[PDB]
Amino acid sequence: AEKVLVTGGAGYIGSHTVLELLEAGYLPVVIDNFHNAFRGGGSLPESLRRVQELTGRSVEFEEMDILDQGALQRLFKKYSFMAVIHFAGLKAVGESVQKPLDYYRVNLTGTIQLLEIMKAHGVKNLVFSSSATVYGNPQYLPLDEAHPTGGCTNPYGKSKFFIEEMIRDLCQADKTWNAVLLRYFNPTGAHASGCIGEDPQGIPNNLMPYVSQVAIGRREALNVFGNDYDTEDGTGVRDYIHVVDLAKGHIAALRKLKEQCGCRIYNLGTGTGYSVLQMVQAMEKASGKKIPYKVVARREGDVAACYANPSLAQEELGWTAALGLDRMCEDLWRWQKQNPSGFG
Ligand SMILES: NC(=O)c1ccc[n+]([C@@H]2O[C@H](COP(=O)([O-])OP(=O)(O)OC[C@H]3O[C@@H](n4cnc5c(N)ncnc54)[C@H](O)[C@@H]3O)[C@@H](O)[C@H]2O)c1
Ligand SMILES: Cc1cc(NC(=O)NCCC(=O)Nc2ccncc2)no1
Repeated sequence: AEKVLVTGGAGYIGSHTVLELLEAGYLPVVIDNFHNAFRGGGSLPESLRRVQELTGRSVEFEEMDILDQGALQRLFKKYSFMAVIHFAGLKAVGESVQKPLDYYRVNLTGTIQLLEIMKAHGVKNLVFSSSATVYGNPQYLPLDEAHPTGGCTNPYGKSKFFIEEMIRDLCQADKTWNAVLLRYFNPTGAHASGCIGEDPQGIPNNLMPYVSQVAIGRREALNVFGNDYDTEDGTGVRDYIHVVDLAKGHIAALRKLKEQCGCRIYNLGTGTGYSVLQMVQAMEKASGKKIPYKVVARREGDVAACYANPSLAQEELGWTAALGLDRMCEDLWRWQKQNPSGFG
């Protein structure tokens, strides 16, 4: 019985991916330090306790920090892993500008320690959950895997790019390593049960949490940062992927490892961007509520449009996103109605 290690598996994308692993016939072991996840009333995170109910299957779980070398060494002795899916990290773009050293420590030192322990136990199969912010500001659209990387505008994006480079160098040095790097933008929606979803976040990377709070009556109006961009309706165009489609993409990457693929890089996305006004309109339709907005000045450094081309993932992973904007909103709204303050 070889297992799949999911780091950061209590969090938003991780919990959905643990569910998809169980549905695809894998045996998951999760590690998390609860930096940004909710504890349940027993040993499991609440997200994972609910995953067990949804699937009828067990999730093994260890509370630990990826920065703890001794804890990681013990973990790889206790369990026999075939692969690792790596989500443990800090990910709030706005926070990374204020506290860059925390981002570099957790993301870079954590990942380096993970890679070293993997090597030491002969586990040379990795899915790395990257960010399409590694492309920097678009030079052409949609962004494909040939687009320049490294022009990054904030410490979070830099940390993701640096990790990618370290993995590419590892794979150059040892051709027996297989690693899939997945680049995407903004996860939204929730499992269709409504029982798991994104918990309330301190510093969101996208507008949908704010929109969801306006719709339930906890904020007055969405601030729209600029309506004079070179876009169809003047508001910013951004890339949103349903978290369930994203989680399935991570399973497709895991399967690709078995082909002895070496180092591969794929974008995940729907292939179409959505404006601020489109997102507002879709949530109004899903929720049946009015969502007031106020146009304010642009945020310094924002671009008109940014979205990814997912064509390579279709060709080489056999993967497409099936769930569109209306479904993202419907599934988000269901999670909010059933869990207005998240797991708490
Ligand atoms: N949410 C996004 O906007 C987005 C976009 C692109 C990529 N990502 C990537 O996805 C991953 C997770 O995203 P998410 O949105 O599910 O966030 P999340 O915060 O919900 O999940 C990350 C999990 O990692 C845990 N964690 C953090 N530091 C840890 C540490 N030192 N040791 C152990 N566990 C630790 C947190 O407690 C949390 O449960 C990260 O790799 C992130 O860079 C996120
Ligand atoms: C590309 C883009 C995004 C965007 N708007 C957005 O993300 N808004 C969410 C945050 C927000 O409204 N904050 C806020 C509101 C009121 N008082 C204080 C803070 N506009 O363009």
